[PDB]
Amino acid sequence: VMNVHSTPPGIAESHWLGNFELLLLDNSGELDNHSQVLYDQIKAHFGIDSIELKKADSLIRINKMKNKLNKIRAEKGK
Amino acid sequence: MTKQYERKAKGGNLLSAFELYQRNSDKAPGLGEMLVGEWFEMCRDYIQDGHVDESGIFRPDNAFYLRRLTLKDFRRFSLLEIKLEEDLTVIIGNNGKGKTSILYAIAKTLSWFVANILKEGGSGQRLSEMTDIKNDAEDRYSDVSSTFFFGKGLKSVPIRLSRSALGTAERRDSEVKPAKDLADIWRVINEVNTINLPTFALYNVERSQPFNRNIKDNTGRREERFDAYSQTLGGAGRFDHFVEWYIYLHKRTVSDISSSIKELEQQVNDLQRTVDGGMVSVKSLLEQMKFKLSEAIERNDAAVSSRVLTESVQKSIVEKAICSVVPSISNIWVEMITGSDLVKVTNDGHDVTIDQLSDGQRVFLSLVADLARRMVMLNPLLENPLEGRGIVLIDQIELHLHPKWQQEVILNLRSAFPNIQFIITTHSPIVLSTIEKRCIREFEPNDDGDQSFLDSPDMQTKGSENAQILEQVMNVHSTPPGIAESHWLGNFELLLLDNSGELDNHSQVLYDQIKAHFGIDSIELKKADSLIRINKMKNKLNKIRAEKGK
Amino acid sequence: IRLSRSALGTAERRDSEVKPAKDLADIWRVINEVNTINLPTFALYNVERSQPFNRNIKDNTGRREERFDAYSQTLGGA
Ligand SMILES: Nc1ncnc2c1ncn2[C@@H]1O[C@H](COP(=O)(O)OP(=O)(O)O)[C@@H](O)[C@H]1O
Repeated sequence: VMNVHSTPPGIAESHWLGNFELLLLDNSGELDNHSQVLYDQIKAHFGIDSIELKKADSLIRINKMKNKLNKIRAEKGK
Repeated sequence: MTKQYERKAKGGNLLSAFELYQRNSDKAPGLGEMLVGEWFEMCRDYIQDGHVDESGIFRPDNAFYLRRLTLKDFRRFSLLEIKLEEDLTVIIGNNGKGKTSILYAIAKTLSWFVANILKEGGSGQRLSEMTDIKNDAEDRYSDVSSTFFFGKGLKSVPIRLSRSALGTAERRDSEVKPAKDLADIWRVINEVNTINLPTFALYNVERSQPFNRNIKDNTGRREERFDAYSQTLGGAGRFDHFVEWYIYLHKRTVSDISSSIKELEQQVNDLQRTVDGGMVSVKSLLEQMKFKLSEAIERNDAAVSSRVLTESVQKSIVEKAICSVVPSISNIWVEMITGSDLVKVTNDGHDVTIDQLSDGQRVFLSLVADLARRMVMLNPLLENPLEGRGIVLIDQIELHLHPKWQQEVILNLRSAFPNIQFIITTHSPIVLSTIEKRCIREFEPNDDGDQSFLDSPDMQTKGSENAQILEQVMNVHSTPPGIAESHWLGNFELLLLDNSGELDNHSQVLYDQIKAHFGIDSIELKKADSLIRINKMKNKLNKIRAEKGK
Repeated sequence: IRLSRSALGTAERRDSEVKPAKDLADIWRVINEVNTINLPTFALYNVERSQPFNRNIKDNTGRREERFDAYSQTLGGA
């Protein structure tokens, strides 16, 4: 109705969750050095009880899961 | 006497150094010029020292800001204490929980600084004896305390404004001497040699006056340097004074002194040669302009000796400050219409005038313009006068502002005025989303005034969702509890929980009315569908587990 | 009802068609005179409100009990 972003766009910390996703997808759903650095930054800024870390760890767990799936599939698909 | 004073002054203390300078001001001159000059030039350098950081912003070596505020029996507070952030502090809470009282007390504290900067031995405002004293208070008096910080030399500059009620049977006195000392240093150092002075401004909710297009003619008081202290801690900033000052700057830019002193000299050269033979009657009654030539020489040396900025530079600085903070204002200038001079602005490509502005753009414009004018007048020795010291109190920063403008009201203000300590109160989570958690002091919803600390939230508000800040910090539900249709999703969840998961008659009726009200593709219907699918999957898991074994 | 105004310094002026409102208010007022009737309430609350309030109004000239005082400054904004 009001045409306003729920999360402010001018704050660099607001794009961190999306910028995370990409890092985990730019790789193959898996944590690496820079993605771990970004996750540590999200931990330090938002905190443990924050929803942002909840979604970040949900993404981490899921992408670690759709890759064990992919594994059990490409192995049998050759 | 001076033996330990000299050692303490060399250690980085300007109270002892100022005492030495004052004691050596009235001593024998000539031989003692260097001795007193050392103290003067290291007290002045204490105020004027600073560098330009990697961002290109001048940072004073000794920042000035308020550190601690204590309110004893002041209004609804029994004993309240605040630790204020050096750069930005935001006070949030429900209606009638303080906030305005805190800013009011800080303003009454800063009034002593302003008054003693203006006049020798000046006196500031004092707490009211009718409404500032807490009701049902057995002490029957209130006091407010401040702990300003002005660098390593002055780590704490106490002030205590006190006030006793009617027939309190004893009178409490304000200890406001450390403010007098610091402001005496500021004033006398400025008198001997021009120095940058702090700006103390308060912006109450009483800044929404509808503007007057009739401008008092420039009598000569608005371009005086110590007019930025005129009604500065009085609620609304003087926007009429800004309009007069801006029009005066425009006139002095389009006229200048390079094309006025030469014409006066030419007139004198012609008249004197004409009256060379005699008949001085044409010079007796024309001696007024020959004396006004010297009068123009006066009031001009102060413009070059004090290192004050050029009128065009001040106008450009104020224009850049105004356009870069107000989202709608693109350009501001003075135009001559029917002879009279008026200020016109650019709102989204249109060229309306000031009194055609809305209540949201005009109030923000007046705030920013007043602050910029005060900084420009009070900081003539800086390349960017907006990077100067000061304490600015703003009540309800989001006043008359759309949520779109609230996402960028803090960044713009803190980028235009980097070195000013902003102490603001807010009622919106959109403003809080752009502010760090450490900068917020919150009143708990269940607070009767006995609490003695304002604390920061336990969630990082910066960069968070509106709903999260509204729920965890402001403690208001995402859906209005007074609306019946807002509890339909929760009822649907309960109905799906108590049943086996299949849509029975009641759940089907609830789903039908939810779809009818919110819509076919609303978020509520999508949530209902996701719950339906997840309960189907849960039942499938349970069935698989049951079929695996008993 | 139409309220019209021509710009300053324009030779041709535009009139306002306010007769029907006058007729309706004449009905209200004349009927009220003969037999008291309930009258409509028209109020405007602009931004001009929220000014400080001190009890400085003693000789305020006008009589607040008088029924038609409910229309005094009722559309001023405050
Ligand atoms: N002298 C007093 N004694 C007791 N309570 C007072 C006194 N003066 C004001 N209050 C209370 O303190 C509050 C002042 O409101 P205010 O400071 O403007 O809060 P907010 O800015 O959050 O709206 C009100 O709730 C008022 O009832």
